[PDB]
Amino acid sequence: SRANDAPIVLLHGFTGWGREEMFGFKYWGGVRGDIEQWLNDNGYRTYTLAVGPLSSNWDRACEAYAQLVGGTVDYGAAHAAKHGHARFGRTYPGLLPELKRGGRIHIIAHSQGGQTARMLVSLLENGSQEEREYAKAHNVSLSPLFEGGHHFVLSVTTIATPHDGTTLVNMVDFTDRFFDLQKAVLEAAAVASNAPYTSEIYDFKLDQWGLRREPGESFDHYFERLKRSPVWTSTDTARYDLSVPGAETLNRWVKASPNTYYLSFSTERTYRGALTGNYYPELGMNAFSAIVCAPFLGSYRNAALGIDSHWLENDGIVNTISMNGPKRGSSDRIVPYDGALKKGVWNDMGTYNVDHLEIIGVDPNPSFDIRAFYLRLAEQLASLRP
Ligand SMILES: [Ca+2]
Ligand SMILES: [Zn+2]
Repeated sequence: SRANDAPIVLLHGFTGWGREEMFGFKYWGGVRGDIEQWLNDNGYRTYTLAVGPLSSNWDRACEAYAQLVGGTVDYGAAHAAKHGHARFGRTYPGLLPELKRGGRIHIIAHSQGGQTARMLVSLLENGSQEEREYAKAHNVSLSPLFEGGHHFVLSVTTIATPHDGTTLVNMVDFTDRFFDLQKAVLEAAAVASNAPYTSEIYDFKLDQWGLRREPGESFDHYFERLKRSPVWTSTDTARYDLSVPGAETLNRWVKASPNTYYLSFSTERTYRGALTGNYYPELGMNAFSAIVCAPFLGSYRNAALGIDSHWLENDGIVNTISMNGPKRGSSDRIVPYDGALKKGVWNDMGTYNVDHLEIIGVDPNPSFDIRAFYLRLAEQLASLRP
């Protein structure tokens, strides 16, 4: 039975868009339907966040915060000075004013969304010593996000998240293939990358970098510009955080809060080869991953990064070993789900035979009951003792 009434908040990874974007084709549900709607229809109040898909987890966390409580995104004076982009971003009305009145939320996060959710909790609870000290040094104002003390988040659930990074970023032509992946997802949503679209469709929300697709500019042409831009070449990027070294850097400061439940779901869609330790894409994996990404993930090793035979099982995008929780440079703990969910520790909820895009319904999989998956999850989150 239900032990809390906290609303659920959905949070995408390095692709993702708002419910009004992509002509209403939902990131959360894809070709299968509308997950937020399934949850709301079953009495589990649910919202969707949309943040910069290519931006750093820091930027995304500041965006999520302003998107949740309202106001103008503030990336911090220290951060903005360090990386050379605007301090202030777009303005939001505020999804959940109940939060500033003492409410809480469950965050369900897919892929890189799981890093963002963790970082948001870390900032909400502890703030940033670097931002606090900078503000005191320069006597500039400070966003409450950097002060600490917020109890907004009852739980965080990560699904197929690269807590320890993905070796996908180490591919020789990663840059071109990463943006081909963006185009494959567009295509899955019946949007072409070579059309000179004049209206919005997919906002990458790069306000801070002053970057935006021009009207009549195709996503092909736009992505070529993004490739050469600071959101691809700087350390303040999704690209860096997604890497094994970048993920560990994140892990060294983004820790589990003892006041928060953490759930993780892992994914695999591979088989192990015969005379090799390599892993290979299963029948049914989304075609782009099976052809472009999975062979590399299931065979790439790297001694300096500690990428060995345990890293080869994957879901087409992320190595499965990375998903149960942060471990590289992390003080967080992970325990197998044993029927009772515990605060302040990663509860490994199991591994599912579902690839990176199938789990959100963006690629079909008739044998996967995606409705039941998310309904069972919502039920578990509602049972959490406040
Ligand atoms: Ca499939
Ligand atoms: Zn930034």
